[PDB]
Amino acid sequence: VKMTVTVGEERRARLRTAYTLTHLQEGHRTFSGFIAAALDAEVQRLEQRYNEGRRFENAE
Amino acid sequence: KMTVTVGEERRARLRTAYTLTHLQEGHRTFSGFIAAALDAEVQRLEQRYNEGRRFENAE
Repeated sequence: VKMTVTVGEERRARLRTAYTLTHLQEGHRTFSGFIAAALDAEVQRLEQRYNEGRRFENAE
Repeated sequence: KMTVTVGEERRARLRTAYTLTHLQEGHRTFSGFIAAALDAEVQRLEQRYNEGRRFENAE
């Protein structure tokens, strides 16, 4: 069971820096929440572009 | 650290979205897709809060 995604050391550092400098303005209370919101926004964008705004079904 | 935590369900949604859209989105690997999504967010934040410049830690 995988609960993480690989980003790389440098990218994680860039994300931490971006978070520190912008999280109050963006309304994110934790780094975990910042990451979750960014990734969920991408999935939603792809649903809109390619799946008529509907959720994609996971493969059974 | 080289990873970020997303949780089991979110990882599954990311894998599904990647599988179904990667070719037209221009990503050859899942990690490339993840990197691009997160880099696009950092870039969006740079534009909004730092006039498009790279972020720097306070020293």
